Amino acid sequence: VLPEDRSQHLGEELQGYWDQEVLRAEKDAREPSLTKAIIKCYWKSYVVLGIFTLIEESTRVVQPIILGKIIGYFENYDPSDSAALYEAHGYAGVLSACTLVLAILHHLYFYHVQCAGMRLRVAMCHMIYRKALRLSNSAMGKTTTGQIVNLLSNDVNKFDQVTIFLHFLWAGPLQAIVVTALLWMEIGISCLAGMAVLIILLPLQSCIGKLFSSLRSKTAAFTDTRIRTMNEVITGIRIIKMYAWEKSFADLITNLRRKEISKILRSSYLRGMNLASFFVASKIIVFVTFTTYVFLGNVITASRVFVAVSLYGAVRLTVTLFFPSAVEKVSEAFVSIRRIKNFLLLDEIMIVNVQDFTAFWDKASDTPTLQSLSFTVRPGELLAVVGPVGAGKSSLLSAVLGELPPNQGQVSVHGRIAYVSQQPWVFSGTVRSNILFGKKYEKERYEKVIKACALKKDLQLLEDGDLTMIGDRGTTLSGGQKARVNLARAVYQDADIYLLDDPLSAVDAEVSRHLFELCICQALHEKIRILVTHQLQYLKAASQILILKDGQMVQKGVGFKAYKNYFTAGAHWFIIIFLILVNLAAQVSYILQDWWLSYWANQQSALNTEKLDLNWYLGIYSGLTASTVLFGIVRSLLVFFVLVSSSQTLHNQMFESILRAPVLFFDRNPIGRILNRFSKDIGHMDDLLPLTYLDFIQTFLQVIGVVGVAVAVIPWIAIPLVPLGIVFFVLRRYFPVFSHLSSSLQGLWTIRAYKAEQRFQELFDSHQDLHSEAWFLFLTTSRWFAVRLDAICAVFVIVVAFGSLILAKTLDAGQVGLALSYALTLMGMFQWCVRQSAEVENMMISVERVIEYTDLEKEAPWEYQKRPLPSWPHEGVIIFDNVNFSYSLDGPLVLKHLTALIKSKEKVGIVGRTGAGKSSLIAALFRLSEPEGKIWIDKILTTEIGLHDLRKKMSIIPQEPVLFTGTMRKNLDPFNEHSDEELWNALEEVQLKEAIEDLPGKMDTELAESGSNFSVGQRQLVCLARAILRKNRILIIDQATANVDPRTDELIQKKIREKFAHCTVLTIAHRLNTIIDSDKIMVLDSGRLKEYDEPYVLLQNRDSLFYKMVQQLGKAEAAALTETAKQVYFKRNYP
Ligand SMILES: CCCCCCCCCCCCCCCCCCCC(=O)O[C@H](COC(=O)CCCCCCCCCCCCCC)COP(=O)(O)OCCN
Ligand SMILES: Nc1ncnc2c1ncn2[C@@H]1O[C@H](COP(=O)(O)OP(=O)(O)OP(=O)(O)O)[C@@H](O)[C@H]1O
Ligand SMILES: Nc1ncnc2c1ncn2[C@@H]1O[C@H](COP(=O)(O)OP(=O)(O)OP(=O)(O)O)[C@@H](O)[C@H]1O
Ligand SMILES: [Mg+2]
Ligand SMILES: [Mg+2]
Repeated sequence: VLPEDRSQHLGEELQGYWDQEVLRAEKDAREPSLTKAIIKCYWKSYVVLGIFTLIEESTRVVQPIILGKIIGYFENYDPSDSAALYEAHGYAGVLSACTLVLAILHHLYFYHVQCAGMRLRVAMCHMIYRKALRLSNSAMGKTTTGQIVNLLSNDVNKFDQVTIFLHFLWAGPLQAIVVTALLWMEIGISCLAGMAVLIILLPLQSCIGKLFSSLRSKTAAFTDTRIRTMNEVITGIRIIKMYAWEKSFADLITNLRRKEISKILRSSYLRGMNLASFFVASKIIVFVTFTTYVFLGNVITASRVFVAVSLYGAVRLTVTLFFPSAVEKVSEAFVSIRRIKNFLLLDEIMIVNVQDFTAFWDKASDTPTLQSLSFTVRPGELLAVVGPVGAGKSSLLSAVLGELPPNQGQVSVHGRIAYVSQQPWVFSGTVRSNILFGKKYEKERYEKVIKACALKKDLQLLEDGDLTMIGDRGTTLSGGQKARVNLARAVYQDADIYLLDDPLSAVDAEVSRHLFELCICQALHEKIRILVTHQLQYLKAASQILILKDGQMVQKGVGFKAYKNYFTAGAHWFIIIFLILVNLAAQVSYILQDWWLSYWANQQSALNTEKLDLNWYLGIYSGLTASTVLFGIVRSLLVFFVLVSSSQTLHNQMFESILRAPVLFFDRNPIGRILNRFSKDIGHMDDLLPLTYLDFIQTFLQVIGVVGVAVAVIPWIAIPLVPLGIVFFVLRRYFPVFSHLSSSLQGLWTIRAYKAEQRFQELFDSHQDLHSEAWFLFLTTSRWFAVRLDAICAVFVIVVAFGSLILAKTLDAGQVGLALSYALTLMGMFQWCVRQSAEVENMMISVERVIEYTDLEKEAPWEYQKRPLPSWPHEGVIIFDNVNFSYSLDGPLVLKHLTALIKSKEKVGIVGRTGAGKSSLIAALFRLSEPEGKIWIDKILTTEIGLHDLRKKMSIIPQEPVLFTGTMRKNLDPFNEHSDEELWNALEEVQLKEAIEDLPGKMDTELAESGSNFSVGQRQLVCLARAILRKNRILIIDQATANVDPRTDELIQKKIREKFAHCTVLTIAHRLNTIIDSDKIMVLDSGRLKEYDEPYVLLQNRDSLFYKMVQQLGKAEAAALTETAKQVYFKRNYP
């Protein structure tokens, strides 16, 4: 691609014009206008293209007048007049030349208009992503990932369209008055009856633009919420599967898709009426006129009638097709412009020192989120930030980071920030790539980071080392691995100010102090550090400590199978056969109406007072017209019905297939690869493909009509038609960005912290330039074929023109008028037919990409033919018998020979280093991959019942808390199976009631994207609230309180003891104080169960792993734990 067409030279041009308009609007006291910016940018390039229009359009309108001179040779033909035949060969010559001129002008126009659109689309995409990197937290509340995907996927694709047709808004009306002027000299006042139709149709067609834009806007809304819901399914699929919530999301998507389709059906009918107009309007017009002509007392004769029909034919495209499509495309596009505009207008964002600082995350809040803060920290000092869940600790880092601006007071910072976010940010690549983050590789400093971040061991267990591939969100890594990678990245950048948001809570006690001592103290020793932490064990190493409570400071110290499927998915084969019949019936009645004028002309020519019975000729002419109109309407609406019904059916199968795909599918496919189907491809199948099919079907049958008429009038045309057909056969025989966007929006504060924004912009522009080469290669190959197909068509028009004059002794004037009027329409229709063919064939790739996702590999059936009795589980015994587990068949085993019994009502702790396989045990139990060996739950094999039979009966609290966009009520109870008093009881028991009663909607409060209103500790408490509302014998807890402070933890621990007393409970926990009272503790290393015994019995073996683990916490910690273990063990031995 030339530099002038690159995504970063584009985009920067239009951003300049946008900024100028924004700057002028404030001087004008206006609101800015994006249309205006577009115009100012492009106009000089685009208005010139109208020259092509003007030349072509003028050349079309003279051809009928030349046709009148040759028809007027057959009419009153004298075979003596060799001089007249020589002149007639002259006029056929000029038609041959005009045909070639029109052919080159069509390609020159259509190429450039396409390019124009591509430019506009590419420039817009750049500006949208540039804006996304600048959005404030306020703006990120007013928009969502699904909207931005929608913007970049479907809204900007309107820009491809606009540029095509836009010159026809004046060429249409202009042609309509020119043809009328012309017609006046052929048929007199009678032509006025034709203008009487156009002065109706064209204003009606234009005035309908308000419908298109209102329908579009309405549609657009539902696409945003649908794509957003797909995004939170695809990123939430593990938690959705473990909860068995698939049916709730299916109902929600189905209703949004139903609302959305109701507007697509409306619009499609409008669209369909336009293409019916293209077919029938000309027939209406010539009927109206010639009825008037015969009522005023003229008689039908070949030269006047067929020049008039040909005149209409010369305008037909421009007026009847191109003009309405223009209004359509433009009124549709102004919505895209308004959508984009609104986006573009959204809000945009050595020492550390803070003074008098007060700030609000939302100005509607009654209370500040930080109040009267002052502190300062300087090189070599470590400041610990301590306090409850929701106290403001991450808010403090966001104040230093500049993401929460002061309402009063001030902040000043000098030096580069390194930000270690509370949720780890990990993106697709190798784990080496995630650590380097654009810095050069240098072995000595890199290996020092790998050991300092406690990461050397894990990388030696992996087969491909630090070059192992990682998924779009790190879903292939355990929690404490994605934490260590997130910290190792920060160390490698060698920044000046480190902002550490609870980096240690996802790792084991040994790895925790390894990171603190070797990374946070020793490696970063010379640097400013602010450490948000609950690990009170380390605070003695801090230079100063800040305690926050309640927001304030407390203290400081294409195959045919695809085509077959696409049509047959829409309707039963009877409707498809009927649809074929009305297509043929429309085109046959179309031809017979024009043959009837040819026949009427010949009868009038045969007469001598004698006159034709007008009741017969005008009667039959009326019938054939009404027949053509009737089938034209039915044919146009029925195609839209079948193909939208096909898109609706193929979507449902694709979505059902996705919900039954195994989690391995989502680990191996990028999120953007999936959203591309549901956003872009479904968009084309709904909006654009049905229209383009009907347009091709109409024009293709019209082309066949020309060849049929030409051969039927002049049989010897069949001789050259064989070579032309052979050449036609010879030619035919010879002839992701959304994952990057999603990653960028997740990492946005960290990307801004390191000032990586330019490098991220360059990646986006590089990706757009790749798609641009694919677009230019498609255009270049399509043009190469099109310019040769036109050479076949041009020869056909030439041999029918001259063949008429060679064979003239066999012809009659009405017959030549018929054959050549059709021939003159051929090439303009033939060109558009070939264009719409190429776009259909291109868009069928979208259909294949959708069909392949209808046929994904399936996770096992949700209900088998065998089902457990409703009493099951009735004891909650779980037996693991020689279990082995791997997340893929081609991959390593992560659990080996695992063999254990869990008794009824037993409480079991699960313990061991990061990456040991602890959460892998839950994935086996839930059959997220199918285990080897055997697992028995109350004497039923988990593998002999359906995936909802077991998953519904096991409560889970996952390692990652996921909340969904919606009400707080729906996040607790999506099925509406509980009363509000039960939800409030849950919210009291998880210490969260006051935090919800402060919200203005209370439980009807709408949560932001991914639950962003809440701190991470609060999102953990909501997952415990979900699990309290379910009622099951078996509960699984995975690190459910790791981000919850100790004084909140001891309360929810007490409630867990009280509420789940009758359950069998499995608890994975690094925070050993939460599990020291277990009945038995499993200790895992390297995927093996090494110890499984009573807590005190483990600790009295000084060579055990568990004795080492409690001892690593420190002497007072080990004393408290060993005492607690001894006490519970003695109490178990007293009875
Ligand atoms: C013998 C035939 C004689 C008549 C031929 C002309 C037909 C029009 C006659 C005027 C009376 C009929 C109604 C006119 C429109 C009324 C206002 C509603 C417009 C509307 O709903 O649709 C518009 C679509 O474009 C349009 O509707 C565009 C219509 C353009 C008409 C001709 C303009 C000539 C100049 C073109 C210059 C092009 C230069 C290109 C380089 C804009 O949609 P919206 O309102 O929803 O959008 C913003 C949403 N927020
Ligand atoms: N992006 C946000 N938008 C609006 N409110 C927020 C946002 N993030 C946090 N809050 C609110 O600000 C207050 C403090 O949240 P904050 O995240 O600072 O708590 P925290 O100290 O990080 O708790 P944790 O220990 O779980 O990290 C809470 O009331 C929380 O609901
Ligand atoms: N989706 C996955 N696909 C393939 N392998 C995975 C996947 N998730 C985790 N692993 C591998 O599984 C092993 C164990 O991961 P697991 O989550 O069971 O460790 P863990 O005990 O939960 O560590 P943590 O204390 O951080 O929770 C890891 O070493 C990792 O290599
Ligand atoms: Mg926090
Ligand atoms: Mg885990």
